[PDB]
Amino acid sequence: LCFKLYAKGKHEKKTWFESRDFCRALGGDLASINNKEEQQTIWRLITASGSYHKLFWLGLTYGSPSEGFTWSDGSPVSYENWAYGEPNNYQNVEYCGELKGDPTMSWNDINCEHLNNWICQI
Ligand SMILES: C[C@@H]1O[C@@H](O[C@H]2[C@H](O[C@H]3[C@H](O)[C@@H](O)[C@H](O)O[C@@H]3CO)O[C@H](CO)[C@H](O)[C@@H]2O)[C@@H](O)[C@H](O)[C@@H]1O
Ligand SMILES: [Ca+2]
Repeated sequence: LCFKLYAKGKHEKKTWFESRDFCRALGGDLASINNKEEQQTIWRLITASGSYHKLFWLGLTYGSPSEGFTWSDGSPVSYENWAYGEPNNYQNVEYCGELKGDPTMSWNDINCEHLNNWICQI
């Protein structure tokens, strides 16, 4: 699968659901990061575009209380790269996952209605 970053204009950020719909409209989905190689591919996409210091929706979304986080594309949640302290379900309203697009490439749970950049896979 090919990844593509979407860091558009200031008023062009999207909720998690809007981002998922955008990627699905192109025949793909929000990006799942299944291992370190895929993480590196995305990090180099960030360096290549110069789209530094941005946050991006990934395909992380909460399932049932039993299962916790899942990937929107159905991939297993094998690899995890949560930032320290995450996921923390801050104020009980955080059911989607974002990537901090810095060298650590760490993940944070955040409210799904937050407006973010996003990363698709096709
Ligand atoms: C939502 C939060 O995101 C990260 O923490 C950031 C922090 O979130 C604030 C948020 O701006 C505010 O609306 C809420 O009421 O309190 C949160 C906790 O301080 O904001 C600071 C900037 O002030 C940084 O951007 C933090 O990264 C994440 O670390 C948390 O787990 C949580 O998902
Ligand atoms: Ca959080």
